Amino acid sequence: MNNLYRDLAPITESAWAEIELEATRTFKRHIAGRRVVDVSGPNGPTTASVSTGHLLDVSPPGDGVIAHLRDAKPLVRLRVPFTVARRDIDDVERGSQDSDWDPVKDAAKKLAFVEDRAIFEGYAAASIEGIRSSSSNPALALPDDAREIPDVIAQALSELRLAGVDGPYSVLLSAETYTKVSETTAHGYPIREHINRLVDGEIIWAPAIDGAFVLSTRGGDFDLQLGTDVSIGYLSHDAEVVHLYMEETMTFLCYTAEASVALTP
Amino acid sequence: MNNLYRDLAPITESAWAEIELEATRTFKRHIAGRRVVDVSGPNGPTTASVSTGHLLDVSPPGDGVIAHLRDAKPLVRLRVPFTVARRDIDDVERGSQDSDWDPVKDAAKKLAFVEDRAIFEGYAAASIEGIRSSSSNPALALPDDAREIPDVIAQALSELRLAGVDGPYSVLLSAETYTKVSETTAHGYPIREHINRLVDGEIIWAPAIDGAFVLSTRGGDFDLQLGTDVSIGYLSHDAEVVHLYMEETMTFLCYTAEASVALTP
Amino acid sequence: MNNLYRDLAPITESAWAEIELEATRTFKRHIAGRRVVDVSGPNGPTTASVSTGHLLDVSPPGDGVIAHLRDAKPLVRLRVPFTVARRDIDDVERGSQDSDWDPVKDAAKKLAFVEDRAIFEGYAAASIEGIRSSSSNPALALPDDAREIPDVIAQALSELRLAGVDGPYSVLLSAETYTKVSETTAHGYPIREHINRLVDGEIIWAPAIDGAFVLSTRGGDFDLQLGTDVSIGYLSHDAEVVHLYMEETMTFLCYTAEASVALTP
Repeated sequence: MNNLYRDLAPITESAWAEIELEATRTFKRHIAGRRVVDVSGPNGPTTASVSTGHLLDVSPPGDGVIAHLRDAKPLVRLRVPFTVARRDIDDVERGSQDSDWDPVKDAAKKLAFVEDRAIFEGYAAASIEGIRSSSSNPALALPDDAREIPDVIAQALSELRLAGVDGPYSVLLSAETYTKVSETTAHGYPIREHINRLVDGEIIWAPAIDGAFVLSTRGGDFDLQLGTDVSIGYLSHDAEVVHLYMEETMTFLCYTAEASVALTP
Repeated sequence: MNNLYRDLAPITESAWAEIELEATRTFKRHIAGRRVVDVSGPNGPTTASVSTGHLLDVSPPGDGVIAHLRDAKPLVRLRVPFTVARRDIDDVERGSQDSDWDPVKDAAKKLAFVEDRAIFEGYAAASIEGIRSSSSNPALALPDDAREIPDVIAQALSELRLAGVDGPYSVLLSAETYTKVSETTAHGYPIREHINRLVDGEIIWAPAIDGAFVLSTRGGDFDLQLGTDVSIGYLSHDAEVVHLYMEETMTFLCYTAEASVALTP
Repeated sequence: MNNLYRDLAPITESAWAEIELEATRTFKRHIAGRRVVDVSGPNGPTTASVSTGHLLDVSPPGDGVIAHLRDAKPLVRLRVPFTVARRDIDDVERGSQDSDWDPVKDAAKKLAFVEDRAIFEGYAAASIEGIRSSSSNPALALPDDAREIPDVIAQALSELRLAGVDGPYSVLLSAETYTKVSETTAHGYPIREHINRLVDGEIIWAPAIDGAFVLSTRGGDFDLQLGTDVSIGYLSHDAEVVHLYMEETMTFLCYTAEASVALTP
């Protein structure tokens, strides 16, 4: 067995397939960075860092020797534990289709929100400078009224033009911002369609971020480095409950500082 | 061309072959750790760290998330610059066999001394805990008189026996210690032969270390991790001088704390 | 699964291979009886006794009936439990090479010491008369000074000669005795080499015994009877710790009383 001690869990083959179905569906729904950034695939469990290629000065070990330390970005393992009732597990082989997997969906949404808030807003303890702090383009303010929002998106696309970046321009919208531009209409159309008629890329529902992000998907600018992808592992169980977790080992690197514009809420 | 800009050097093909011959011969003469430790081969120029497999605690990015940072040992690049007269370079194609390569030999000896002092005595700025500080066995004192030296080697082999480590036992001797046991005789034999009749391994001339080291060569205890091996690169040149360097990118990891005994001078 | 409930342990395939590697290496280092005695191989888990071939008198079940009870030596199961941290188990699949297996090494050393103290010093509760009490040759005293030790080994070999036993003579040395004859020298050689030049067999490091043993390895004199060999089994686990054990089911029989000389410390 591997570090996910899944053979030790009192979960059947069918109940495992239903848990991982709810996990993959909820994670894919709530993730937004993986649709725009480059994803360096799962390198394995023995991957601990990403080489940045840079040299760091260190004090020399002796005289006449020049010493440089190789810079690397360490990967962070993000674990979201969740609790699953054993009665819902046992009901699956009896043919139930309404087994309670809301804690699986809450943990998949939490792991998706943590990964996207690390890519876009930064995780400083894991040395992840997000897209917002790496952005050399000036930050726009999202207006309060939704009609003025496609204006400020057009100002965000003028800054990508002034920076010299081509590629399909995609827009990442926060949840409270996406609701604002979907529930408000103009000329028989929601405001979100007005932003669709400004960019050649996709309008992304990004429920973890704050504000908005306009960025380029030409490639080579933003790198999500996965050591291991999203896995479900087992912790412990009593008679009523199996304790599980959602894991992910990742780091995020921004290479191009001018390929994005961040917008404040 | 690569980062060793050797095509830009005013050094001929024959003079390059004579420089690298003096570099490899002097480095192999003065290195001692590579004869006892395990050498993980040159992984390439893009290798910046070695995964230790451990997890480090970090502050969580949010609530209900457990975050762990992957531990890694960064590699250190050690560069020893050296100066070669251009007249010695030009003499090689004229058929000279006494071209002055003493600065090549001084730089190869300096890079060998830095690597061995990192493996055995530690390089703290590059987070290299050496064999001496990693050793859980108690440190012996080397006596002043050379006749009492094979006694204290036998006490160092009693501690490897008490630790439960098998394998051929090799002895690493410092330069001022190796001279002491070679220039002194007993019963028609040098003291170094008395230490040969105590261990099943090799007596190693280790001119960079202090004191002595008795350790096991069973394997899996000491790991020298090379990113790139010993290379000669070019820096600059005037009319009289080519400026070169000896490079090495390495780190050293000690896995087994009880597989060695350090002896103080 | 078998009585070693190893599928129930939260130990990965790689961490199991590292535990059993440390167990076999430490056990082979610290065992000494198996190198000199005859080892009747693992007969299986259903083996409970060894037939001695003798008859015991019992009271008859009736008149005109002679009853004899078949003598047998019962096998003893020796279990050494040990505790392994789960963080060291999880680090193995992340590629760690310094996982803490000192409790595996302490339990392997304890099981090796118990088996050798049963073979040589006897385990009376399991009806194992050891080699020392089975020896019909008179017991020598090991001297305090190490120079007089190869003299008393030569007196121990005169008693094997007086008993009529041939075969390679091997010497088993206690740990505090082996240290005494290795750390002391004579004529440019340790005292242990002086004992090598007295016997045609091997000098055995026997860290479990007291004193010394000189015996014959002609075969057919000393029988270690294994029901099952050294196995690692699983007991229980919490979140931090897996509880394991080292097991062995054995008995030891001495057939020839005159094929050994015991020496007191």
